[PDB]
Amino acid sequence: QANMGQFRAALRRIMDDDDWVRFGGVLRTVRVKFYDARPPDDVLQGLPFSYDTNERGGLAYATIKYATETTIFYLIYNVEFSNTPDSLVLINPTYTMTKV
Amino acid sequence: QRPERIKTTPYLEGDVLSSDSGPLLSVFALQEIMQKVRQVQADYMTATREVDFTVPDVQKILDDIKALAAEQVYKIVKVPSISFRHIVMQSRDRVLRVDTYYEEMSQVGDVITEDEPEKFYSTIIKKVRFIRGKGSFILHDIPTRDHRGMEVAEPEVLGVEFKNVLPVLTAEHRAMIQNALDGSIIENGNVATRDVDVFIGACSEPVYRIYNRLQGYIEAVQLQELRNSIGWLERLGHRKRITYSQEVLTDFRRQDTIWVLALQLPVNPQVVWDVPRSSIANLIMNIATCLPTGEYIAPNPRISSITLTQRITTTGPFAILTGSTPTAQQLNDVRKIYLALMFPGQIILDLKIDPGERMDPAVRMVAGVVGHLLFTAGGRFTNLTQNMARQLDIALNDYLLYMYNTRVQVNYGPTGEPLDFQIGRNQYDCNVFRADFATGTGYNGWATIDVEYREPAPYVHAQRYIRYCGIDSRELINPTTYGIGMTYHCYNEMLRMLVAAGKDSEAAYFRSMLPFHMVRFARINQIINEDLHSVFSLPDDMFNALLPDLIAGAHQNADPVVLDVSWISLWFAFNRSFEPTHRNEMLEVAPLIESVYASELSVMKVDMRHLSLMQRRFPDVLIQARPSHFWKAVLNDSPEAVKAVMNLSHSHNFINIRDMMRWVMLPSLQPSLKLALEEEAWAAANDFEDLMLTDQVYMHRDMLPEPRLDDIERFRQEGFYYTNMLEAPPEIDRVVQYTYEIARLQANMGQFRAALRRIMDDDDWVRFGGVLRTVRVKFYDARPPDDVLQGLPFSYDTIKYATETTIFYLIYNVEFSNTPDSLVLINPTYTMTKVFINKRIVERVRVGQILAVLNRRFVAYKGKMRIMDITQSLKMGTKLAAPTV
Repeated sequence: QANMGQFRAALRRIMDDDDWVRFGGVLRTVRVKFYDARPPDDVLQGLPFSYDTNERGGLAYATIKYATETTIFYLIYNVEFSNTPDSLVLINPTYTMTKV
Repeated sequence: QRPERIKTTPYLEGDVLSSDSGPLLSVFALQEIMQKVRQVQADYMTATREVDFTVPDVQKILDDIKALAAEQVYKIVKVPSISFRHIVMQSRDRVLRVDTYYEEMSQVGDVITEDEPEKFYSTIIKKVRFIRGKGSFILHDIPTRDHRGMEVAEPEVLGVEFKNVLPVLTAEHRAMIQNALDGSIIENGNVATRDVDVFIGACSEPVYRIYNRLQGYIEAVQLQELRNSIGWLERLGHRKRITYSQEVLTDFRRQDTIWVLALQLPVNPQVVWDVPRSSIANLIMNIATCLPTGEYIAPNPRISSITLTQRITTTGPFAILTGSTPTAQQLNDVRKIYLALMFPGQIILDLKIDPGERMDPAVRMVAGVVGHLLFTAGGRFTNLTQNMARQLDIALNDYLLYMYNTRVQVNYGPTGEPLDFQIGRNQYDCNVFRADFATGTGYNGWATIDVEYREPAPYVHAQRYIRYCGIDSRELINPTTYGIGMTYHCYNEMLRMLVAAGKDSEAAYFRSMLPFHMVRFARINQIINEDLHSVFSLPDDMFNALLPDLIAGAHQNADPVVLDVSWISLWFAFNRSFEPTHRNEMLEVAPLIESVYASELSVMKVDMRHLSLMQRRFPDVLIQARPSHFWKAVLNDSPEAVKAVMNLSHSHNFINIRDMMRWVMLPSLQPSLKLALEEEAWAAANDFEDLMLTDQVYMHRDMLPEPRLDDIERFRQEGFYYTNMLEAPPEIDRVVQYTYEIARLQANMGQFRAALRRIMDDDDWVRFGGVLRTVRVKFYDARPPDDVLQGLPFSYDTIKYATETTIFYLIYNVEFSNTPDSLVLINPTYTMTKVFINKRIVERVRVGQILAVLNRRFVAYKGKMRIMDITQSLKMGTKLAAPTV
């Protein structure tokens, strides 16, 4: 699919149909973390693959790598008495792209 | 990283003795090959031609071959070269247009003579190369301008020069020429997002031919051929088990790049193996470019002796031999032994005899015992001559019949041949150990299959798989038997015969040492079947035919190189194993080198084949010719790296006429861009008229004209001129035909001048045909000297038949002061020689048709495009994304 330039388009189309993607069948180590606030964007919006392109002598090369580590995060919501009833509602949602 | 080098027990672990590599071993082999013949010629009286046997630097030659791949045969220019010029007379509406290609062509090579065929061949080759070099070009970023909403090419890109004729014209002709210039619009020029510009220009036909062929080749070869080449490289790497990175190559091509490709990977191996007397060079090249880097490992010291208490130790039978170290000569002989082992039929061992050593007699016997189970003399290939086999059999007989213990009974046979007896209580027969090359009865390959066929190979010439003493390479990874069960027939028979002879300790030692021996041959088999597979390997036909020719003594064209060794070297090589550590440095670069070599050889071969017919076409010009003359002529204009590769063994002093004539006839070619361009240029050069040498030379007595000058401006306007150029030859009747032999015979009798004068007074024509002559072109505005006005096609020095001839164009000029009878003379002047050429060179053309040569179509890439050479990326380690069939 990367040869024909249809990798990212295929992934976007699959996401748009609300489907699930599995990358290979290699065993992966698991980490467990706990958070009390907004977690870093490396955990939520991170991706389990790497995709790069390069040019040499007029020829295009592509490199595709699969991640070997995954993480489990438990998020705890903390609120105070000064919060408006609809304070946590955002006009645009925040996305996470990892399930184990 | 690879599972066959994982060691789990200390049995296979030993100290490192030394190391060797491919670049060292190739030079060592060449030096030992040359020193032998030098010594033989020095020792005895020889009568031969003087030739010096030296050794070159192989690494430098390989680097030069690799650097040859970066050269380009084409040029990228903004405008094409000028191909038409004009000469302006006193006339106001007529000019003399001249095609510059013929004028530059007439002064390329040396004047053709009747006694130097090599210079003739060199001149022909130089002319063909000049045509090819001028023809091949690609246009890029031409200048254009705007006019009435159209794109108009500049006069600069047009191949016509007309600046010097503008002032002499009038208003009407200037307006017509301007209108013609403005009409050469760029086709499809009003649209954007283009890639080429198409216009109309002027060019000569021979250059146009190569231009069209180059454009067609550029359009034709594209991503498909690159995909095929990378797929073949992928298959070769799959055979060689080279590791691949996670980076891949896609087929994406940028909108502003144009690829070129001058080489292809599926090299026809035949072109490599048709070179006369090239076995040694091919073997040396294969060793240089394919051999890995490894080290020698001695067996574990505990196999011979073990300790039960500090003062109690087991003793081995060969404690004297194992407690010894080699010298330099013995190490060299061990390297020779391994080199002969790793190439089955191309290197053969022999025996070295010299009275300068004093060795223990037991060493010879132990060597004779070892050699039977170390070497191979089977029914399909051999590693040694018959003499060495006989000596080894004699040594084995001497070892068997010498007893340091209580004697056992022995029964002798009728004949007096060695090993012809029965020994021991159980009467073991020793006749099976005498050498017999028909079946290989006494050595390895006794009852085993050592050459098989498994799968089609990437190289079609070599398909065999070698299995020394029946060991497959997979036994190191997935064995099919226990440690005890590892054995084969010849070795077991050797053990049983040793036991029957009353020698038990030696049998125990060998039984302990067997697995190391088996692992060593497993590694040798893996090396020979994995890394040495290349073009320079011997084809199957020669490999099969090697042994019967040696048995029958018949002549063969692939004579093996024979080296000699010593007695202790057999034991020393038996007590070592070769274990590779690193792959060859140039393993992933070699196929490009082989492709370049094949392409250069094919270009040379096609040049020879085209030049071979010159004597048949023109017999009188090449009386004293041989194939060697054009052989040297072709070799003198070739890259030096290819010649260095072809002459590793100083072969060029030994090829005779028949060998090179045989090589030229062989129909094997390696297509490439350079070959296509050279073939197209040769096709354009078949007509000798385009090369500016001919044999249509005539002699006829003619008068320089004396026109009537009754109207000066009329005479100026008509544009009068004179030349010895013939627009049409006379009829076959009323001409006489002369020949080189007839002219020579008549000149040697003192009758040539009278015969020519008698012909001339009869107002006839004479042809001096059969001999090609160099032709030059000159222009004169005054009366030319008598050197060219009354020249002759022959010179007195006996006569010389091939003398150059000059076509001259004389332009008349008159003034207003000339009387109407101012050019007439009482005694007329004469001119003799004339030349006829069917081409069109110098023409009297009206000013309204100056731009009538614009009839060629030109396509030029735009300024936003780039042209790249991708031939350097064709490496073995590259893996493509979507595999091909």
